[PDB]
Amino acid sequence: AIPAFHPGELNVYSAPGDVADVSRALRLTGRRVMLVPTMGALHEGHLALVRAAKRVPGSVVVVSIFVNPPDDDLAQLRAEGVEIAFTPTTAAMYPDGLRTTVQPGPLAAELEGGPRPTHFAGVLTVVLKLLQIVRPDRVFFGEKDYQQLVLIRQLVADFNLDVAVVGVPTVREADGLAMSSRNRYLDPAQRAAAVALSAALTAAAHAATAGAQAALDAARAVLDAAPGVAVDYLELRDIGLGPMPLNGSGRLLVAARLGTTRLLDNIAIEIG
Amino acid sequence: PAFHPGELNVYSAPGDVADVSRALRLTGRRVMLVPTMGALHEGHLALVRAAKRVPGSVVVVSIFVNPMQAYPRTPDDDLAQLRAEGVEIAFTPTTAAMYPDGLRTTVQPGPLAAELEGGPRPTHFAGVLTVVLKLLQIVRPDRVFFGEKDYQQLVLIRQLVADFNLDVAVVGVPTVREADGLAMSSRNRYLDPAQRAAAVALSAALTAAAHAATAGAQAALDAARAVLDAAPGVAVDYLELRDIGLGPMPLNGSGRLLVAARLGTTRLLDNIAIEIGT
Ligand SMILES: COc1ccc2c(c1)cc(C(=O)NS(=O)(=O)c1ccc(C(C)(C)C)cc1)n2CC(=O)O
Ligand SMILES: COc1ccc2c(c1)cc(C(=O)NS(=O)(=O)c1ccc(C(C)(C)C)cc1)n2CC(=O)O
Repeated sequence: AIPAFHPGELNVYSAPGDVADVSRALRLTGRRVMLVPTMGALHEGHLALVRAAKRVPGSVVVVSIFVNPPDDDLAQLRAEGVEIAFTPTTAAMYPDGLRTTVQPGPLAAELEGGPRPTHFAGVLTVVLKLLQIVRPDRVFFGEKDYQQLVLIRQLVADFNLDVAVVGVPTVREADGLAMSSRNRYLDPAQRAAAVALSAALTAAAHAATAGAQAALDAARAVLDAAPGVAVDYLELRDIGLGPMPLNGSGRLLVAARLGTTRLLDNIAIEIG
Repeated sequence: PAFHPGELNVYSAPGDVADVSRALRLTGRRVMLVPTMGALHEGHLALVRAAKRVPGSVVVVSIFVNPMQAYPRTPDDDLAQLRAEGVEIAFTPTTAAMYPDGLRTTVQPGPLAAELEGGPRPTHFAGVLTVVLKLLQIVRPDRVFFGEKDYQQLVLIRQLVADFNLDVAVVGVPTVREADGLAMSSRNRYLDPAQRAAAVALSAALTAAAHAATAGAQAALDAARAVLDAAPGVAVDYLELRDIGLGPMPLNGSGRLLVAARLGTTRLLDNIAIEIGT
């Protein structure tokens, strides 16, 4: 007895079982199930994850809202033509507490996994679960938190998961600042200083025709031009986060403390 | 990829078996997984036979020696019995295909994996759960079949499925045992005449405790230990009485008795359902 699903309206489900049944029922009848996993507090970035998912012909869009340890968000999705919001409780995602989890590979130890050693294990575990519950054809992440997205690609390859992982370019303020829920915490000076991350990164990207060293130095110069910006790391890696090849396509990642607030950004880089 | 119905189809590439699996499924067939490490015996034939009796089922036996958790490797004998029981899919991946990037993303079992068999082998179950998961993801069966010999393993798998929300049913199958009670095992070939004989004491001891249990837990345990002690060259690694789910939950009326012993080199496991009272 398949749960009630009204096509073209916004259907909300809090029971995993329900969303799993609705979702399985929709695949069987043509629809391609797109998942956009969020933690609520939805901003334009999210919206651009949703929009991409709808571009896929015949798709139905699942947006989970789960706080991984408000009707305004439901309003945005309804106003976006989202047909499913999956809104489970913590006891429902975790009816037996933390038991079996995912152990990410060694890349979880670096970069962000320095300041936060266990964070990614948590991310990968909830992502596997959501992928299992919803079983989408495709799953949509912003490129902002880039390390996270790569580990997710590693989760999918490593466990032979059947989903396609789509990374959507990061949505930014007018001045380049990568969108983030933390942005509303920076006072004006900090907010104005924050502009340096993306400006460092864009500078690097364009400086890159002169090669690897000039990209890093361009970005480091820009970072240096800003007060109150404590850079935890600034690193050029290959697209999958191993060492940067002598020439080819890579990624440049930055992370920084503006007061209490930790900011991240990253960009694509071609060397030559 | 080709699928000849009513015969045995042997696929090497995960992709090959995932496509055929999915294809058969949409056309209404129900997919049954029997995960083996090969060297098939009468217990494996039971797993298959249970799988077969699920209506409109197609049966996939996987044969993979997962180097993450020495072993007898006998595919001709293995595949011969398979078409005899009328199995339609054998999945036989290479290590290359299963682990192209090596050990990377893995499964971390809960605390039950550090107990019992996990104490001296603390990365053993992570290996088991990892490859089981890979195998459920490759083949996407409706049900999956395990014998009950390796009981902790079964419970842990029930956990993998619950905690990761895998939509598959775990079917446990009663241990198939030799005429004298000895639990079927690939490790049995490794017992000489003296040891084969002594080995009967494991199943002997458990069935004695099943029956002494009317007198309580302490009597079931004492019974079972007495039989183990009266046995020549049987060194008991552990004998424990637990909840059926084996977990941080006390014993009440029903439970599970588990034993691990060594016959020289060869380590044996057995376990039994137990009712206290009853
Ligand atoms: C494509 O444009 C963007 C730009 C930034 C984005 C996003 C999209 C999406 C996010 C985001 O979802 N951040 S988050 O803290 O809500 C979040 C939500 C869900 C996860 C998991 C557990 C599903 C991986 C991680 C982070 N964020 C960062 C943020 O909103 O804090
Ligand atoms: C219902 O009858 C029985 C009785 C005993 C059984 C079995 C069935 C199955 C096994 C068994 O261990 N088979 S296995 O060694 O090939 C095997 C296969 C696959 C796993 C994984 C994939 C779950 C890790 C473990 C063991 N065994 C025990 C054994 O062969 O040692």
